[PDB]
Amino acid sequence: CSSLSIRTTDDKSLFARTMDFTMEPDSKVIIVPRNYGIRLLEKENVVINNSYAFVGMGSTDITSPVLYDGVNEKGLMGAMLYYATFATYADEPKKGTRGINPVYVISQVLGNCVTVDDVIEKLTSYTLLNEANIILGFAPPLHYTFTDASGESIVIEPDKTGITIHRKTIGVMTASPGYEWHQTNLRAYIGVTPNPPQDIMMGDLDLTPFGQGAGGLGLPGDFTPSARFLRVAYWKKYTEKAKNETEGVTNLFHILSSVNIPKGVVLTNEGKTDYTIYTSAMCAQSKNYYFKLYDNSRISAVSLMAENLNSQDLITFEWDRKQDIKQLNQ
Amino acid sequence: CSSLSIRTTDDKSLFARTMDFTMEPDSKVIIVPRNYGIRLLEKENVVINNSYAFVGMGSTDITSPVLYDGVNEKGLMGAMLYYATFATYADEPKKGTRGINPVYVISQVLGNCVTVDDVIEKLTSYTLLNEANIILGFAPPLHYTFTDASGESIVIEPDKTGITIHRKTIGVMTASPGYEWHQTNLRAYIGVTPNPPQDIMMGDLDLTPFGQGAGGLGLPGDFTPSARFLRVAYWKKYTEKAKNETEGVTNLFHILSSVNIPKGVVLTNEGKTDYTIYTSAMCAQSKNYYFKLYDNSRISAVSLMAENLNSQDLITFEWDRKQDIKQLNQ
Amino acid sequence: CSSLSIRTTDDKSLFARTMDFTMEPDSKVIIVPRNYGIRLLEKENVVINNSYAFVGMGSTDITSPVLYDGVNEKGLMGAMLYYATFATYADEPKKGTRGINPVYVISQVLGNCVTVDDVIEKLTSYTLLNEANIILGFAPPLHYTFTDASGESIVIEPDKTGITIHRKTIGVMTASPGYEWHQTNLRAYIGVTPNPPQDIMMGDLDLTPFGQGAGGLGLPGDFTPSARFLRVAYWKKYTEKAKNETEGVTNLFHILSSVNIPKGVVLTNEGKTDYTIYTSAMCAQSKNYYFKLYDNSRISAVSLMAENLNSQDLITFEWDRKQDIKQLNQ
Amino acid sequence: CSSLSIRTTDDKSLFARTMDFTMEPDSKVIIVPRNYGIRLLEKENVVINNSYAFVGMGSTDITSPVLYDGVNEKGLMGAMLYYATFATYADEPKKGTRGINPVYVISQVLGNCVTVDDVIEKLTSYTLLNEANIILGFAPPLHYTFTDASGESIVIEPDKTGITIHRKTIGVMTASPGYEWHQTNLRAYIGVTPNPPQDIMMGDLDLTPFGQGAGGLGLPGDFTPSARFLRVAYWKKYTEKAKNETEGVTNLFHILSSVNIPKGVVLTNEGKTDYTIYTSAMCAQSKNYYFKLYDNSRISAVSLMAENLNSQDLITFEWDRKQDIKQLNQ
Ligand SMILES: [Cl-]
Ligand SMILES: [Cl-]
Ligand SMILES: [Cl-]
Ligand SMILES: [Cl-]
Repeated sequence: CSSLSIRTTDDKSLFARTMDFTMEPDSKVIIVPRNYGIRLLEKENVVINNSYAFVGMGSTDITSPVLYDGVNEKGLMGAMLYYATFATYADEPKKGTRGINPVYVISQVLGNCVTVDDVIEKLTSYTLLNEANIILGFAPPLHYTFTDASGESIVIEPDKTGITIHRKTIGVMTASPGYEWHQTNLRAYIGVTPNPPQDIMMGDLDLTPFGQGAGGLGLPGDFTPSARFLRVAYWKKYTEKAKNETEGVTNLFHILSSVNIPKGVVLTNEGKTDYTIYTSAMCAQSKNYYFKLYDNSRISAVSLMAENLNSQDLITFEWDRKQDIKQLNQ
Repeated sequence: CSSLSIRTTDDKSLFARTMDFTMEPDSKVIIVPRNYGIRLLEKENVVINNSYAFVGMGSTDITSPVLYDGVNEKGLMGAMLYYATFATYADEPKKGTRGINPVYVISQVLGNCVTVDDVIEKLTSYTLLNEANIILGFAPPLHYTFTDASGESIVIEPDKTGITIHRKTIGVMTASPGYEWHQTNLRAYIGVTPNPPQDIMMGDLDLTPFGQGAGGLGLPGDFTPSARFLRVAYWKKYTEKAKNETEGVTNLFHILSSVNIPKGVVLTNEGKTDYTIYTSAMCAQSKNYYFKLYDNSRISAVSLMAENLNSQDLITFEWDRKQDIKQLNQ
Repeated sequence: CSSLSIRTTDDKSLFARTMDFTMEPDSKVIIVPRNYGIRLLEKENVVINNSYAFVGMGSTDITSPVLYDGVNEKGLMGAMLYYATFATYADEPKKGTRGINPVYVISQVLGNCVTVDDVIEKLTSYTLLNEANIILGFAPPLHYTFTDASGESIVIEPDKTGITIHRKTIGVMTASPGYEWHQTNLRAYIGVTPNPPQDIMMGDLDLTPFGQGAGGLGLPGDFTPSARFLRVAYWKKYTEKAKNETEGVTNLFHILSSVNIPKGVVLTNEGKTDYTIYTSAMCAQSKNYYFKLYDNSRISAVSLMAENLNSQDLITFEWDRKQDIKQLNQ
Repeated sequence: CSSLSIRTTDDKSLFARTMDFTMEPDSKVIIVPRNYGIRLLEKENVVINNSYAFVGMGSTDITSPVLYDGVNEKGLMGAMLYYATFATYADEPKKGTRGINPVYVISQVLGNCVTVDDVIEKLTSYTLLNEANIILGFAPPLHYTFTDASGESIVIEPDKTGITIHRKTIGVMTASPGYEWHQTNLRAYIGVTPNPPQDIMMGDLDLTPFGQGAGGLGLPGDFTPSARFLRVAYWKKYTEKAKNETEGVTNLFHILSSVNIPKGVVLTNEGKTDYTIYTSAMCAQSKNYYFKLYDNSRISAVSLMAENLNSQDLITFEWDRKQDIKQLNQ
């Protein structure tokens, strides 16, 4: 997975992510209303009544809704992404905390926090535990990003030493290694720019670029988390600023096209195809959630505030996996 | 620009391209009917009557329709793409030939040819001339690709030495240098694969990848024509085969996502933004033409055979530059 | 600069480094005998008596010899290397420590320590201070590597948070960033191997490498400290094991050939050439010190033990900057 | 193998090469005197009298001396390097030519040519034949480079279409593909320079290089022939001009250190180590021949003109594989 946030010229914060994985568990757009109640652990029936309604992509396959990303009615945005070989969870909670299953972190935070500081305060009351789930069969190795209405972003990483918080980050996150490593890695690529290099001579030979784009020489094109981070970060820096919410969604999806993974192009060590199942964006000020799918390029949108946020039940929207082609003539 | 063709499992041939440029002159989908007539040179009133109707993207700003790419009623597909520093044209026709403006080549070929052999045979009675056009102010440096209904592809390059023809190619083309150079460059990257490298040790340190995608190590991520050719070619090789026409369009657009250029990421030496204006695909068997735009992710389609192919006038369809977002609620 | 250690199959440990800089202050091979004495600070009179004799490259331009690298009579080896933007020193010593000038660290450690644990204990007794020196005009930003006769290596980095010690490392060190960063970066390159990739097809086209060496695709060739680290580490991994001390020296100099910088190839932002001034190797068991220079490919050697270890003066050997070409005929 | 020529400030031309191979057939420095005579073919009796004496590295294991590279008494320099998958030889000579074994081309040309013009005229008189030899057991795939005393260089490549000649080249040659391919590939890397990139911001984060060297971002560091060509060419361009013959040798060897392959680092698909067996340089004006070996960094020199050029027998000099270490103690 890959993710970033941007700010528009009309003072709106937007966040977007690709979800890259090897299977499509039954996933849909889920609106969780206020006071629905969300479990902390799947093997215990302790429930936190959530203050806030929120909308995002997720699964209803276990006891409480598992949100992969989303935005709440107070403009807080966030996502869980993979963090293989780095994520570390405890067997028992630390003194003064309750255990939480890593897959309920987004649902719990979007249900209960407004600012990135709220999020940091909230997570001190919990210890992530090594609790499995039936969709995957194991606890996935995860890390977490949040962006609030102000545009401030944070990264939360369950490292071997404990929870590592990174404040006021560049608003880009992919997978392993840790955020500091990628932030440092950025420095090796500062020569990657939009501008062409000057012509040179070798002897009596004039040498000029083949066409355009030679300013990017040195940027990698593979789909490793470190390469994905570089592409999302550099193209976030150089893509034109979005003037409004629509341009924000459009631009986010253009930046993420450089990390969109076709089926077959990346295989796991077991030969499973790891691909971009969907791409989503969300806006803190409007509380609109947008998505497109591997099989459908047409962006769909769900407005959180359009619904009865005191509903008794979840409100869900199913994926349309048919390429939604506008016929201009028969 | 970047382009490729694929074959589906149900025996269809499709071809697609991105159009990368610094300005958007009035462009639209054009159907040219049979017996419309296409000029050879913009300054002379000699026309060739076209045997075949065709559809594609182009301009109606000069005397005859200028098609950037398209498919004809007999399944022939093709496109003109940039070829800077290589394209060479003459001031006067070679003896035995007529001159032709480089921008009229796709129109003439789609109007009169069925097979890739037909195209090769057809281009021998013409010399490309350095005639300007009002759309750009100069003759753009171009080379040409064609794929016929059988899936065979050719590249035609106006080199300093004369027209260079490559037959039965890999069905990928971007910009400069010439096709043999890119086909040779492929060999340097055969280690770019979907599969992860094996873990190693250094002393007592075990070293494993950060996540997935490390089989791609070495593939460049910049937008030079050589890097674009590599990415299209390798992702064409490893993306899952399309089962049908709709999977074809979807897969073509996923492979081209890797060479989709966001505005601001590539600047020319004049400071102009070079970005992916549209992405199109077309199918030899159905004669359907499909496109999406920088500002509009939803794919539209025009069927050539749905129209009156003996119509007197061009039939056109205008771009919809609004992001066509499906609203799932209210 | 770049550095590594290796172990031979006859149980010897060797260490080598390049010295890359923009000018050559008066440098030479220095033997410091036992009980000679070394200052901790230029501005204070305290002289620490050294228990052990040592040899290495260094300067005699300040009060006590400054060794850039070397080996002592107990087989402890070490070197100081650049650490730009990371090294940070204090104005005053911490409670219960003595201040030390960064450039006197190698002289103090070689003079008084045998194992890497000894080095770690010795350093707790000191605080590195921001004291300048006359050779450069400022306190240079440095980090340190040591390798004892057992072949265990450590890295000591004066970070913003305090002294960071890395134990039992891979025995490679260049410049910034920190050792943990580079050791993590190794993981992105585990696909760099001696073995060629298998042939592939694209359609009917068979693709095979140009020659040999394609297993290394992905490895960077520039002279940045991260690129230098990767090349030293991967080439350390795959270069044939040395069977004796002479092969050990030979192999070290071959591995470092991949990070040997010709004059003019790397300029600072003032346009000064940063080049490899010398390359040195040393062996814990023999106490031999070997070196070649930019202008002289012939390796020269100095034996520590051959000299009077109780000498009452330094013993120095001057550089021969003339290419030492053996004339095979008149 | 890798090769280049340079011109000194004092107007001397020098040429150098590495020899990279998987085995070391008995090789030495050979002076071939005038009128010694060189076979064209092993299976036919004709010996061609050589007008000129020459010196270089080679083999005496077959009928006539086989020189791998060398310089003649009129200042012509040249070498044969590998050209896998591209070299194409005939079964019979073309009408009007004599057949020649590919391994005898250097001896015949050095024995009889002065200028690159002469070399071209000479090669038009031959057809390279698919004749084997008892050193390898097969006709090795080869291509050839020559530099005359004026400093003009040519490349001669036995392609499938016939001999291809490239005149006044940049004075760099490695292995496959053909010279025009590599010369075009140089254009993709014109952004590889000695100078650092400017610092950038990302949000509030200031990004600066780790150290020095970041102008080189993009240059590959693997040992394939295309990567070796880029490193030799770019470092020939930016390495300071050699002021005299001795600096010329030193600089050539520094440039070639970037393509010096340690044993173990490159294996063939038959698991053989391909490594740099020797590195040689030669000077057209002095007719001095210089070399170092994998196991001995000290350069030896042979002067052609010092010998009796009308001697009846070869004059040879054996390799000294012992690392020739200057012992400084006394
Ligand atoms: Cl281009
Ligand atoms: Cl990943
Ligand atoms: Cl090779
Ligand atoms: Cl550095």
